[PDB]
Formats: sequence, C-alpha cells, structure tokens
Amino acid sequence: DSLRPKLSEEQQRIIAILLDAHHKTYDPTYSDFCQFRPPVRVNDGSVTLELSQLSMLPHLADLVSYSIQKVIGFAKMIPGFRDLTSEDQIVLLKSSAIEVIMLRSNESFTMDDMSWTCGNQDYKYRVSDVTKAGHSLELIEPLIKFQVGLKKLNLHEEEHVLLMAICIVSPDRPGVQDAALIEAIQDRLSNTLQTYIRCRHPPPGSHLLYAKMIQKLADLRSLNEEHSKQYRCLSFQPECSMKLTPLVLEVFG
Ligand SMILES: C=C1/C(=C\C=C2/CCC[C@]3(C)[C@@H]([C@H](C)CCCC(C)(C)O)CC[C@@H]23)C[C@@H](O)[C@H](CCn2ncnn2)[C@@H]1O
Repeated sequence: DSLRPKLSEEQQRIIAILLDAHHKTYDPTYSDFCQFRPPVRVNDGSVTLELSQLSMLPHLADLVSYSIQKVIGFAKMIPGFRDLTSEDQIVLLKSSAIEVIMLRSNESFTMDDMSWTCGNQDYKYRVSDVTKAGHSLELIEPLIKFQVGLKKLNLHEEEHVLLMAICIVSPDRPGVQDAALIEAIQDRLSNTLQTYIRCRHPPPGSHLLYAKMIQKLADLRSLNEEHSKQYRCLSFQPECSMKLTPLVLEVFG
C-alpha cells in the first residue's frame, strides 16, 4: 500500500501551533543566560571535590529551572493539554520535564566537539561541566550518546516539536488520573507525526523514522530514571538546596 494521506486541516493547525509555541519558548540566541548565576569551573581533570564545590550547580540549576519554566509554557500551548484537569497537567509536567529538557537541548548540542553551545565559551557545556555540577558518567555519557543519535535523525523542526509534545502527553506516567483523555491527545499528536513523516520527509525507501523517534522516548525513560537516582544523591549534599531553585526542588524532590 505505502499510503501517504495529506495532512488534514486540523493536523496543519496542530503543527503551526506547535512551531509557534516552540519559537516563543525557545530563544536560539541564549540572550537570557547572563541573568543566571555565573558558571564557575574549579580545576579538576574527582567525586569528592565536585561534591565539595558543586561549582557548576548554581549556573546549571538556573539553566534547568529556566528551561522548566519554558517547557511549562510550551506544554500549555499544546492543543488538548488545557482540556486536562490541572492535576493531570502537573503530573505530566513534573515527570516529563527532564526528558523534554534533554530533547530541547539537542538544538544547542553540536557534534563539532560534543558540547551544548549556547555561546560564547562561558556558556558552552561539556561532560566535565556536568560533573562539576555533581552528576556522574553513568548519566552524562549515555546522555551524550542520546544527543548524537538524536542529531543523526536530522529531524525537521515540525518533527522535533511534535516529539516533545508526544513526550509530555504520555498516558502511562505514574499518578495520571485520566489516562484515556491523555492517550486520545497523544494519539492525535502521533497520528500527525506519522502523517507528516510520510508526506514531507524524503524519500521514503521505507518508513523507519517514526519507530526511531519512539525509541528515543524509551531511551528518555532510562535517562529520567538515572537522573532521578543522581539528583537524590546530589540532594544528600549539605547546603545543596540553596544552589538549586524552588522549581527544581519541587519538580525532582
Ligand atoms: C537545558 C538546556 C540546555 C542544555 C542542557 C544540558 C546541558 C548541560 C547539562 C544538562 C542540563 C543535563 C543535566 C543532567 C541536568 C542536571 C539537572 C540537575 C537539577 C542539576 O540535576 C540535562 C540536559 C543538559 C541548553 C539549551 O539547549 C536550553 C536552555 C534554555 N533555553 N535556551 C533557549 N531556549 N531555552 C535547554 O533547555
């Protein structure tokens, strides 16, 4: 069959809304970064020192916090999201925030040097900057892998924003009350994505890109799980909370 239906009027609207939501919640110039607590890079080419200093934690905690604020904004503009009870909106936001952050951060990730460049160089983040924030290689290295695997999908922005949307509106998050509603909205988003890929993505000699995109959603669950383990450890460090933000405290704590 290899049927390739045209995007409906509704699907076109969903895409345009999502593109626009993303353009309003993602600054590709990174002009707000001067407002974050400054990056501090103490020398160490050591878990003990990293935990003792947490020199990068205030800057990256502010980075992530600001990003959670943006994701919330993004989430609210997803068609259907506001049809959910505010209870379910919060469950979905809290459990997906780290995953969407990892997704959206791919826009700053570059394979030039395997860094997130929001730059200049003060605002370039590498493996070692993230260890200076108290995380370890068990999270960071798979995160870099995931970023690369994700660049090599060469997603259209349409596919990129749809993926984050699909990520947020997942029916099987623990503590969701109306799984059916959530699943209906997700299916509309997946159906749009599936339709978009078949229409607009060259060639196809086959439709594997959708499966590859859903695989990334599963990778993200692991990354989420691992971050959660490591955040818990972070929070065992005395005076750690002041280096975070209320939003970061509430979302992961
Ligand atoms: C968080 C983002 C960016 C990079 C993400 C990174 C690089 C550094 C380390 C990060 C934050 C990872 C770590 C493990 C999070 C650690 C969080 C804590 C609370 C300390 O456990 C997850 C994604 C990793 C930059 C950038 O892509 C964007 C920043 C904000 N922004 N810029 C334009 N629009 N929104 C994005 O939201």
